[PDB]
Amino acid sequence: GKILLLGPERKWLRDFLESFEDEVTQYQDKLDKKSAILNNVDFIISYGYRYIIHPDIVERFKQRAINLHISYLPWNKGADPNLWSFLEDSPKGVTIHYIDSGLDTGEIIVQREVTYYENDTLRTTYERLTQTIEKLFMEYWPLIRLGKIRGIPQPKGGSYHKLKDKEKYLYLLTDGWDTPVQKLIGKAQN
Ligand SMILES: CC(=O)N[C@H]1[C@@H](OP(=O)(O)OP(=O)(O)OC[C@H]2O[C@@H](n3ccc(=O)[nH]c3=O)[C@H](O)[C@@H]2O)O[C@@H](C)[C@H](N)[C@@H]1O
Repeated sequence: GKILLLGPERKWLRDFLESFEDEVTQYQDKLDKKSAILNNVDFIISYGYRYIIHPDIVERFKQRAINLHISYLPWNKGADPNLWSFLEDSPKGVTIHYIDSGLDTGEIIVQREVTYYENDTLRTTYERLTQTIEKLFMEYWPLIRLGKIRGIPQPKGGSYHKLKDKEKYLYLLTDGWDTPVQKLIGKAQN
């Protein structure tokens, strides 16, 4: 098969996908719906892609497109999920889901709660989320690749953010991603 990776190039992920004897191409810029990049692609994986996939592409790749999203869906769809999970004191974790129209709303394939600890920062929690989802993907991709797996419908509810929603809270992040999370818990509530 031919896999299209949307998002940044990552050596471990290229090597993993290629170990199954699949053909792997990667792209991280805006993807026009008639682009030849999609010619003969059999499966789409997005991880870290910063553009919304065109609906015509989504429908064309029904049940052949997944997204690796570092939130516990349905909470924190969209942008900066790790940050919002502390600002809004929400469930924390990672989710692999089929891509459907709209913004991180598709069927859940598997998810995992990720805990945080005393002294964690936005950096340490983000890196933990990242390790969790990458191992989870490695565990499940053998099944996903063979269509040996289906999802369950993602419940409506949870939450959704856009990039600009965090602007009024940036002043709390005095150490950038090294800001301790304890300082942020629930700051967007009340
Ligand atoms: C709006 C958008 O398009 N988002 C991308 C993606 O973005 P991302 O790939 O995860 O990078 P982000 O911009 O969040 O961070 C860049 C770097 O800053 C560091 N960092 C950041 C935040 C944090 O809490 N702690 C921390 O340490 C770390 O090194 C990280 O790599 O997020 C996905 C969930 C979206 N599905 C989408 O794909």
